[PDB]
Amino acid sequence: HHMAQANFGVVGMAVMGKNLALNVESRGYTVAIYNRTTSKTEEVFKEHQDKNLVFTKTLEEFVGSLEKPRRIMLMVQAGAATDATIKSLLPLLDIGDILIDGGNTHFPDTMRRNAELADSGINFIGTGVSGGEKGALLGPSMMPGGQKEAYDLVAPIFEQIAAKAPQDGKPCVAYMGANGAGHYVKMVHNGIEYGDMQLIAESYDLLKRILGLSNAEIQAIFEEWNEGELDSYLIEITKEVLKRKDDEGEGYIVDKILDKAGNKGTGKWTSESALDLGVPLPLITESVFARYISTYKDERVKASKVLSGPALDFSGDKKEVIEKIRKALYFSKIMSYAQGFAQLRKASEEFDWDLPYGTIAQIWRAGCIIRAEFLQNITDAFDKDSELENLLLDDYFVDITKRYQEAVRDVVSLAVQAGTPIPTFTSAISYYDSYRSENLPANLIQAQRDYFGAHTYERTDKAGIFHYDWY
Amino acid sequence: MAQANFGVVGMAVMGKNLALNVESRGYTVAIYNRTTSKTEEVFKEHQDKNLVFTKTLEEFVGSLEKPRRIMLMVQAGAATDATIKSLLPLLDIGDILIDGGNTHFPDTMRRNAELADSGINFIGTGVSGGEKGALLGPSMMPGGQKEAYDLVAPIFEQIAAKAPQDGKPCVAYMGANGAGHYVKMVHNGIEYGDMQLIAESYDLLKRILGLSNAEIQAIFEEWNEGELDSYLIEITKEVLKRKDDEGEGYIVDKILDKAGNKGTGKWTSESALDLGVPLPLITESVFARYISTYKDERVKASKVLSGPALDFSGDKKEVIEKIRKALYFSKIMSYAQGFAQLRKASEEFDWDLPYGTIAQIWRAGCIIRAEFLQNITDAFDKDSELENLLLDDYFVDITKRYQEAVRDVVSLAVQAGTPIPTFTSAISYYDSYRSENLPANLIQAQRDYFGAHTYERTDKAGIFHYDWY
Ligand SMILES: Nc1ncnc2c1ncn2[C@@H]1O[C@@H](COP(=O)(O)OP(=O)(O)O)[C@@H](O)[C@H]1OP(=O)(O)O
Ligand SMILES: Nc1ncnc2c1ncn2[C@@H]1O[C@@H](COP(=O)(O)OP(=O)(O)O)[C@@H](O)[C@H]1OP(=O)(O)O
Ligand SMILES: O=C(NO)[C@H](O)[C@H](O)COP(=O)(O)O
Ligand SMILES: [Cl-]
Ligand SMILES: [Cl-]
Repeated sequence: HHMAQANFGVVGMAVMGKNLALNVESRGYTVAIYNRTTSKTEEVFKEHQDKNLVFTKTLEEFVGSLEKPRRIMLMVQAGAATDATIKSLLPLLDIGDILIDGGNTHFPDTMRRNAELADSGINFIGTGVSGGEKGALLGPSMMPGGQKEAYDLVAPIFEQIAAKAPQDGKPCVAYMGANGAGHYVKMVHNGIEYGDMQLIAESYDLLKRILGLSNAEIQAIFEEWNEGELDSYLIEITKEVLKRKDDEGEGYIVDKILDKAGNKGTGKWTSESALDLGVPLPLITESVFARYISTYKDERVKASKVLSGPALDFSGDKKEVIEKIRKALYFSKIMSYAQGFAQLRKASEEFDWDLPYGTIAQIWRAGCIIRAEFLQNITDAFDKDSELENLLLDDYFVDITKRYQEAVRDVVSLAVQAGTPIPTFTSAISYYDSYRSENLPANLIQAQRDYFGAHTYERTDKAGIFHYDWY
Repeated sequence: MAQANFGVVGMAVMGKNLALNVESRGYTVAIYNRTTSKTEEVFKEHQDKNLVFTKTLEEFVGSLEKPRRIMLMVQAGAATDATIKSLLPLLDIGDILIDGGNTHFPDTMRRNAELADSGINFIGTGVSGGEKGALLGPSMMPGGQKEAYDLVAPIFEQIAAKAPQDGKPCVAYMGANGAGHYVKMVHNGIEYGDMQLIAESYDLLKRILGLSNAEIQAIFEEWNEGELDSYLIEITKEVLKRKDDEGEGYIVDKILDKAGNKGTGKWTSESALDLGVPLPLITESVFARYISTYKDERVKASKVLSGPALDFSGDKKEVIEKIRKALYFSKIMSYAQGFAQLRKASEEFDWDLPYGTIAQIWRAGCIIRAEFLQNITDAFDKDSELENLLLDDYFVDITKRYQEAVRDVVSLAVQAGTPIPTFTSAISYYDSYRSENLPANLIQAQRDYFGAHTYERTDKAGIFHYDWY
């Protein structure tokens, strides 16, 4: 009927896949659409009659409608549903065809699928897609990994549909590396997001609890902060939510939202990889635990009634302290990214990916929630030295930490004395102080392990493995 | 050769000592190790003991009286898997196989399911107390079929540490399948946490107060006489006495600050992430080990990154006491988190874990033996459904009285530039746990704004989405 007339195909007609299909079509392509439940495909086709969408009813029809080598983007429920969909497509495909997974997929699944399909001559591109539903329609940030030669055939469409960085128009997409490299980078993006949200939450909490600032006052502070080096979309969202009235009562909606952070699911993934890899990732991990502890609302309400803490009234200079919190925020953000890019470095070694670090920062500049102006300084760092082990060692970040650390320390002293919980700010300064310590007290830990366990140790003065007679 | 009442596989530090423990209780004990020369050493070094030297697995199995009791003390993972695989076909119905290693609990759960109808009794057990614990009396944490447990309970009780308080064996039934190995993992998590807190205390005493090893040795010694009375504090004051065996000065000073790990602390944090359990202190202590392995980077970074170069000008005695208070307070935070994890794991895997009993069997033969373990048991006696140790009267009191000193230690350390990831994590956890309201409301607003994720409200039931545009 429409045999081999479609340039590209999308499976999954929920909002994400639907929007991606419309995005690709709008760039001047005929797009085959498919969904397990046909009514949803029918609904998309009917409402977008003037677009070059090919309505297909079966997988056989879907596959038949596509030019070879076929380019097929899966936008289906992660896990079992993606494997079931892959399994359904496989008999119908030809050698050289290209499957693309745009779901929020756990990278080992992508690595497994990629290896299995390669045995059948089928290319597999696991792609991180950021920006949510609006990003899918208008321009996502994208992180593809898979066979390079297959990806080069997909790249022009991705570069067309991708978000364009507002500073230079560069598309927010690039090849990440083989197999699961793309979904790995997307995972780290999502960990980083968790960290950035907790850091802002701590800033808001300090302003509210210690300085006694109103929602309107706090809105104005974030606005002003966003005009400087902190310039980021999450801070923009923050000052936007602080404006809003409760839709079901007096005051502000933000004050009526129950303090139980959402979901579980996929947010732990970055932390779990860091643990597997021997990578220090304390900031993002504190952010995950901060969400978990918020879900323990009932216990916290009970605990608030029995446990004691300070009842301090702040008497210092508000303006001075606001600026100090601004410094602590940016410093702590720098700690989290340094840790996150160090994790990417280790993962790259472990999986042999040659991850393009500076480019990663470039493609995060638009079409994702963590977009922020300082991503440029991360790119400059890796432009200067692509083998940079850690961002903290780059001149630009060295200067910031030198000048900003004093403020962080003060902020930590103030918040801790006042009793306001700051797990990520405290973790930030602890990482800074650990990373720059030539000697850490892990010599004592090693002595203890050798004492009870005979685990042996290394010495400071000569090569070799040693065991002490403690008895 | 069916002379032997009990068999041990794995003749390294733990298995050798366990074998000798069992033999001392008036048994003849079969010994096996994959490298035969190791078995030969302990056989030769202990000819007065009733040990049976065996060189092959068929001989090992043959030397045991039926129903056979075989305990494995082998390297976790593939080593243990291959040993059990080689061993199973040699075994008879009614035989008992015990995995005493630090096996990742899911492996044990799988093993238990696979062996459920083989006629071979399987027990996965945690063993604590280190090399001397294995010899003189370990804490044991067995899981599996209750019927299987009952078969080994008598001999487990004989070899187990006995609590000094009441003489009770430091072994009890943990629960089905992998429960015992799960409890041991959490035990090690807590252990990592306390070891990092101790290292931070030592770092503060040495770097801020400028104290010598003898001075710090004496401090920990005095601390161990009070409520800080524990195995880890005891062995710290022992370690700090020792002189270098290959040169001048203290051995502790000649040990490279690169902490090793064999997976259990990592596995604890992984499980906490999986279960939705906030476990910041133990997890921070794992990352603290990780960052110590980045020695070359830290050496480079120390020459480039700047920080405070301040000189403590205050009263040393007062600050030492504040560190003591803070160390005890933070030790409590570590256990409270470990037990919160155990509660969530018990519910997830339907283990009905005996929290109070767990604290009891940790009273001896145990790396994490602490003075407040009885108060942990008292807390669970009072409320079997106790959600968190911090809600118990005994712990309410300590935190009330000690929280001020913690804030002072954190502030002093942070201004000085001395890294305290677990001390800061401890006060953060305390301040978060007691906050009726956290700033997660702002996070929920951001998520609804960007991704329509929805929220709950403070003032009414149901789920809501705001029209942000
Ligand atoms: N088991 C399965 N096999 C094949 N496709 C499946 C599937 N489970 C879910 N999907 C597809 O994947 C879904 C989208 O993934 P999702 O679960 O992330 O969506 P949403 O975010 O809207 O809940 C739907 O497109 C679904 O097809 P239907 O519209 O027919 O439900
Ligand atoms: N890959 C493997 N397969 C079978 N057994 C193994 C093994 N790796 C280790 N083991 C056994 O399990 C080990 C348990 O000790 P260990 O490895 O934790 O400490 P140590 O380094 O002191 O031997 C040893 O008993 C070992 O037997 P060998 O003496 O022959 O090494
Ligand atoms: O379980 C033990 N002792 O309690 C073992 O010594 C274990 O190896 C200690 O943990 P680690 O080696 O990961 O530090
Ligand atoms: Cl590939
Ligand atoms: Cl995003």
